[PDB]
Amino acid sequence: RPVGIVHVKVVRAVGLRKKDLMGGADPFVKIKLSEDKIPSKKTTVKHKNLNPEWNEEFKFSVRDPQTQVLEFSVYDWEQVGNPEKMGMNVLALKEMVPDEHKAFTLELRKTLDKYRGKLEVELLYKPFT
Ligand SMILES: [Ca+2]
Ligand SMILES: [Ca+2]
Ligand SMILES: [Cl-]
Ligand SMILES: [Zn+2]
Repeated sequence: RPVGIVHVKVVRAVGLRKKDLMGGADPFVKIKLSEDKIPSKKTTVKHKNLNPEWNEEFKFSVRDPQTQVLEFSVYDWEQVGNPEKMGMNVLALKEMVPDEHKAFTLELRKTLDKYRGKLEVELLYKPFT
């Protein structure tokens, strides 16, 4: 049974790597909560943009907050074929207090180097009682 909901705002990314022949990249972000079988969330694609701003908000059913971890994956949408990874990071749900607007800045890495940019996110945890 779920014990709370976390509110994730994907704010912006800064300093992404060029991944297209021209235009930079077409970034979007995939957000997955660990220990879960729900479809991951994806932001809008920000075509031809190496400093995209989304300010996009998602929410996730928390089952246990010291265990579960948020996975943020930044991909470059392709006109042909599948999007190509641009970097990822994780963020632990133990890193917050309920009812407080907490921001973070995650560095993008190949897996959990060459500066791959930053992803700014905000989290707000709210439990039931
Ligand atoms: Ca590309
Ligand atoms: Ca692309
Ligand atoms: Cl679009
Ligand atoms: Zn589009």
